[PDB]
Amino acid sequence: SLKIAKVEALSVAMGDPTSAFVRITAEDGTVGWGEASPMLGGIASLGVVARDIAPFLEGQEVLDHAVLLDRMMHRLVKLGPEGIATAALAACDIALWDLKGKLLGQPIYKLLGGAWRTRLPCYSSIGGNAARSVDEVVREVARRVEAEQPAAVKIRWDGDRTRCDVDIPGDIAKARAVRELLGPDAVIGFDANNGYSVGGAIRVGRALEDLGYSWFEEPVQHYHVGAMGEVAQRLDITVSAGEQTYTLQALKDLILSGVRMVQPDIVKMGGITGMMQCAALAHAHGVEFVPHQTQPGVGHFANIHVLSTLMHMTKPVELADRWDRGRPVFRNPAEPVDGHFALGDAPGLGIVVDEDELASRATEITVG
Amino acid sequence: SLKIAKVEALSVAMGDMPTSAFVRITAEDGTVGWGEASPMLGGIASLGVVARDIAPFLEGQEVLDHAVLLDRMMHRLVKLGPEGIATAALAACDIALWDLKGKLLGQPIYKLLGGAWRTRLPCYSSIGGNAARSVDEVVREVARRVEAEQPAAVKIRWDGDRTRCDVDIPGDIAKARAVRELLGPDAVIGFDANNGYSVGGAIRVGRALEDLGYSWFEEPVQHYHVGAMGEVAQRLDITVSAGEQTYTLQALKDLILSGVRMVQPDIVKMGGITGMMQCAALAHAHGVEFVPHQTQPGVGHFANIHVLSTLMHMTKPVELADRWDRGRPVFRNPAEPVDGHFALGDAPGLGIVVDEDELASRATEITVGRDQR
Amino acid sequence: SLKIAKVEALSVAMGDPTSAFVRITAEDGTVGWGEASPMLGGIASLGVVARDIAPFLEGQEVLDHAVLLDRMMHRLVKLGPEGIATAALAACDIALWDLKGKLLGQPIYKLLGGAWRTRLPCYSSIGGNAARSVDEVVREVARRVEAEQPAAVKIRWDGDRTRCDVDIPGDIAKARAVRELLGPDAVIGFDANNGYSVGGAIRVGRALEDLGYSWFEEPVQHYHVGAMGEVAQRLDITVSAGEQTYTLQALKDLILSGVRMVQPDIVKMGGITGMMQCAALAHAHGVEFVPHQTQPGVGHFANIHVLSTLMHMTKPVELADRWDRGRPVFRNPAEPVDGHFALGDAPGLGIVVDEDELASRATEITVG
Amino acid sequence: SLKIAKVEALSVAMGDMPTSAFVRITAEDGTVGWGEASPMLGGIASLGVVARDIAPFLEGQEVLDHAVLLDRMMHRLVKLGPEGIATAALAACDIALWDLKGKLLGQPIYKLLGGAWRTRLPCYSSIGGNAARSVDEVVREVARRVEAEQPAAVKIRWDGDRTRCDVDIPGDIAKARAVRELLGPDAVIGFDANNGYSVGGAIRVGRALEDLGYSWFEEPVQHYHVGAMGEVAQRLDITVSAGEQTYTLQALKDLILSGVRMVQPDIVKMGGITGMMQCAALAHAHGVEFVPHQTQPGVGHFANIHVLSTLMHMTKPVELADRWDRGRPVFRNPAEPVDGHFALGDAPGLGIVVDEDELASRATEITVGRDQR
Ligand SMILES: [Cl-]
Ligand SMILES: [Cl-]
Ligand SMILES: [Cl-]
Ligand SMILES: [Cl-]
Ligand SMILES: [Cl-]
Ligand SMILES: [Cl-]
Ligand SMILES: [Cl-]
Ligand SMILES: [Cl-]
Ligand SMILES: [Cl-]
Ligand SMILES: [Cl-]
Ligand SMILES: [Mg+2]
Ligand SMILES: [Mg+2]
Repeated sequence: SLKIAKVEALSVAMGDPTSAFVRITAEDGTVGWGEASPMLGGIASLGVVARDIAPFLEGQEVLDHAVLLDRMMHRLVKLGPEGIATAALAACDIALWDLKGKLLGQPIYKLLGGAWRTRLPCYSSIGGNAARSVDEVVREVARRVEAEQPAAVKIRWDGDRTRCDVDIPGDIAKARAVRELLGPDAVIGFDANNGYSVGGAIRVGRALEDLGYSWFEEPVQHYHVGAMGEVAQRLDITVSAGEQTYTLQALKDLILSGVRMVQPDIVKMGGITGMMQCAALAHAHGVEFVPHQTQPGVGHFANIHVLSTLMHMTKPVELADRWDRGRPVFRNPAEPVDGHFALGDAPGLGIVVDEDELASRATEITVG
Repeated sequence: SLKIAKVEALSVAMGDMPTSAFVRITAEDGTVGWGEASPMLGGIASLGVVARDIAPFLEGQEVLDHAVLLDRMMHRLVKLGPEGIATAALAACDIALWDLKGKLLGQPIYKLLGGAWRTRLPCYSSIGGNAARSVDEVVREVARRVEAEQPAAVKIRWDGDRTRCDVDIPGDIAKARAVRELLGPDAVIGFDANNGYSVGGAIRVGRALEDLGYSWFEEPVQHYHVGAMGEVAQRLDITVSAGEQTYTLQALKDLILSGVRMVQPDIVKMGGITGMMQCAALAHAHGVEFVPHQTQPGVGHFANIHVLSTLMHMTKPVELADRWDRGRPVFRNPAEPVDGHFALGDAPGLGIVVDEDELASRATEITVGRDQR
Repeated sequence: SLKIAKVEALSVAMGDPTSAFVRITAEDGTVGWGEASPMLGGIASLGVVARDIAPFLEGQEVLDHAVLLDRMMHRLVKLGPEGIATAALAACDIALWDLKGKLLGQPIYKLLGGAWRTRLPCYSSIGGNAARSVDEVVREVARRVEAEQPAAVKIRWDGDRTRCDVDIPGDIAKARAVRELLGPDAVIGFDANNGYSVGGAIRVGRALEDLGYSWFEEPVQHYHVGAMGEVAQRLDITVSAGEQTYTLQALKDLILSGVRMVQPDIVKMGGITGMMQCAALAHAHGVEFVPHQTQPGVGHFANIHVLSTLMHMTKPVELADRWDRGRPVFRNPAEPVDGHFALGDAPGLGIVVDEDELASRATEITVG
Repeated sequence: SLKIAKVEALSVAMGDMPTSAFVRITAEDGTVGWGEASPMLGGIASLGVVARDIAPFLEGQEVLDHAVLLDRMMHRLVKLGPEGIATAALAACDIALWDLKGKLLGQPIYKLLGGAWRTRLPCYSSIGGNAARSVDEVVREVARRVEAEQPAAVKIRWDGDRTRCDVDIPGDIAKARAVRELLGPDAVIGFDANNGYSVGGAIRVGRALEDLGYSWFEEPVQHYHVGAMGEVAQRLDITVSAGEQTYTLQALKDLILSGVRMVQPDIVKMGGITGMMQCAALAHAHGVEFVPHQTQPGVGHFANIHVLSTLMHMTKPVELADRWDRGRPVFRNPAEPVDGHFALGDAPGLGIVVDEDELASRATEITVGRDQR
């Protein structure tokens, strides 16, 4: 059966920022695309693909993705494997799923057992609010809501994680102004990006409850798993975490700590195969499954195939800043219509890459 | 794409326990998938749920949509328990849809599940009915099965009356001792109490099994006492296992949280292939062993080995239970170990081969409002 | 002493919906009536009675109900036994108690040690509110309150359990409108029928607390026992569950999880014998005992005999939708007067079946 | 005061495992500090993170500001995990800055850390690769290392394939037994499973090791199962240890809370000198033993012994792992026990002596965008 011929790690300049892609070519010339979270460009993950994963995958069977990549996980375990190595593995998983869908003539979600929905609501995820004035926060939220007509809005802080409890009153004032803009009905989330102490998180949480916010993402430093779950159990507003959780077992620990809404990211860990396992874990424990996803191309497509299979979808699909950067490398990147993403039925992921644009923007990451 | 044309629920006389419960799903192109429900009291109630509740919903739907279709059905059927009867009905349909899917896509199920770590799977001889036997009878039957099967491990099961408790602890220990003496000091041996002990009785037997070097201790207390099951697991050194009478992913989670570190749900009792893969993921998330219960020689065995071929950290062998000969004549290639292993082939779907005419002669269709045959 | 001659499993068309009854005839021609929860008609439970239970009971002594049926439970354990098998057993238990009361010339509650009350307050249990507009919810509650003069009102959602957190603001608006209708004093319960995530349940719970609601039934999926009890401990409003709990041990687990008001159903599990054990368990743990019961005939009578024996009755007896369907099969089905049920002293259950109506509406479920 | 001029990331061919990962930091006055990253798959990814991410930030900054500089970098690098690759990169830079600091201030690192309890540190012979050996081969290699090193303790490590589980428990116990027989009843012996067992398998091996009087039992289950690791630690009597695959102070806290009472983080995998001192404090706060993992004969060894010289309640010896001979010729004074001890000298900084020309001939610089050599 179908063998892997070539595995390429590609650093790609996006928009008119760099992303990190894996292109896997089968012996029949078919191609699958994967993506690794582009943290500091994703260069370290791309190096791990090129040096450590690619030589093993070449000549192996496309359909054996789970055995191949779980063997690789164990080979790479002493690289963490959190972060760099899990993202490298996730990218390879997504690419092998893309190839698999093409080989079998099916969209990935059909191979995953079917979709509950092929029109998926979005939420506008608006970052960089720590640095903005109140008027600037309101201006940007208004702009994106007008353009995207989302089912929900999330305002994210993206502050400096060496600092803590920097401007709680200002943060609350911004949350209040956003509530006044969007009206009493609006579904609004607040993402602290790890900005608070336990006590600071409680204080902000109570203010967000007074403002009717729906969820409160990453209130404390992600490394404090006990504190994350404690804050989750102490508050009424739904506390969420998981975007910086990179293994199934650490996700289990996060749930056991008290967190009831988890948000692992398909290009940071797991890929399609791992994210389905994470969904199963969440269903076993009665926790909401609301993936983190900020990339407009390959990662977005992997995310929506997985989310189309989720029975109890409780929050919309993330649409983060500067999603326009999906063009021109991709012909059909994330682009909401009537506040939804329309998942199609092309084989594999169904993402379409512009060959000439990619070539002009791509740097291959090779062994030394 | 490929639509479901017909769903049949079949009660089938097997071999020379005497009847099994199968689901045959026929697609619009005439291809057929086979599933199996645990044949508890014949599996007749499960077959009735298939015929009345599930079949009318699946007919006309897409084969590939199995997860959405069957999770929708689970929610329609939730007030039937759904533990036991309904989960086995759902499991049978899942297995049949996977068989159809493999045939549609031209791949064995393990390839579709992401690859096999192994296609030769070690077996263990699972030998039941020891409560009723004398010591010499236990030894004789174990020796017989071991000679025939060359297994990687042996499990002796009690299958006593569950209205009784702590019936004959000294005799049970004597049987365990005699089996150790037969098999030698190296042999991997498990003991399945089939829910026969109190917590105190279970501790007492557990310590005796530890002295005899037994490897695992299955279902020591009544399955309904989940707290007690996990307590006994944490109090003993020998690995306590349970899960064969656990029917949902959430109840499996509860069993793990109680303290159980080896879980044994059954692919024809709950979940089917799709659900068993989820259970495997849950076990991996929690660091517990995954050692499915499986006692049927045909469809259920094949589903079980496709799933187990995908398990990275396989720690115990595949179950081979009593009277596996009954796989024939309904099936042409039922479970039959070679050099102590099951050889998993590469035929599309399950790869199980049914003798159509034998099946026809032995099958009673369970229909809306009756039995036919 | 008195032997069982015949056990019949009967599917019966009700009103001018199908129910599931067990008729047991003793050797002297006396008859006892039982009922199994009519889930999808209760046909599977009726089949279990006919195939698995009836042949064992025939020729056995009526008075040996507990030994006979606990032996049957163990014979049937691998059928779950949750749901189908426990309902089949419950129906047989109720029928044997009816026969026992007739044989001994006593109403069942006297055999159970006496009644604290023979006039039992009701609550109007009004379902199908997920699908209604606010005005339709208010209209139906008003209609039933006018007719039934209940001691309390419960509004139930009965939504699609494949969906989650569908319309929290609308749900709260309906709860608010019902509070405004019934006034500040009114005792009102809200039954989510498993419609929320943990976080959604907390959000609705706080709104119900603001509206002075008395209890909050089945907020999360019943399978998430840990989450059910967590929600119960996190909120102030009394969270209740148990209607989808089918064994004494699983009821123990539900209590240990944190639930302080339990609602097992006499025709879903246990029958009279099992429900008395459940009441004992609740008393041991200091939890309220408020049975789920939605059937107007046999199940209602079994329920009120048991509830007449409950010392610390804290909530009224459930009176669910379309209770008029008790006629014409029964001559004296559930029918409140001055907001109460009047329990009489006829031997056994005291339910009166119209022979000709039953015969015209009954289909016997037989072995194949 | 003294500014950092240059940060170099070097992949170095060692001895005759074959390559190591070093960081050389040069101050504006020409003084040099040496650090090391755990050379997992050569440490190349860590070296790339040093070259691309850390080096440009450190160049021009004050040597003495190491903690603020590297904690700022940890936060810049947090989305790289930072477990494993990034923490080892940070550890290497910390060690190099401490070496520079000691040279600047004219003091050995242990003096700067508040004094040494001891400058002669007992060693233990850490002997790997026993999964693959026969019993006689295990005995032969242990006898060889013991004759050469005269250690205060011996640890036998398995280093098996982590995709496999409970592979050969009887054989493992036989090897442990043979080693006890070789070394005598008094000998302090540890057993390192390298993550080879299930919870049940770990309990079974643990009891056998207790019967053989073993002193500690390292990494019995997969490291990712933190709950299971601590559970096994609390269930057994033999001291269960872990931490070598734990990379943050908070994850070390979680490992302790799970039940582990002997922790073994590695100075070149995480923290460096600064972080290892914090880990020691955490262990002291919780009453757990602190017994670092360390397998490198040069820079990492020297960092390790400076820190361990400061540990009041030292309970186990310093690790001396396989092929320590590979310290030469790159280093002039790599780890080499004398009368079963390591002699810590008083040279400023680490006190490690590098052969410049050997280093040059064996070093490939890892730079932004490539390998050079
Ligand atoms: Cl597939
Ligand atoms: Cl914490
Ligand atoms: Cl996180
Ligand atoms: Cl229990
Ligand atoms: Cl079980
Ligand atoms: Cl739960
Ligand atoms: Cl319930
Ligand atoms: Cl100092
Ligand atoms: Cl764990
Ligand atoms: Cl570790
Ligand atoms: Mg952790
Ligand atoms: Mg349970």
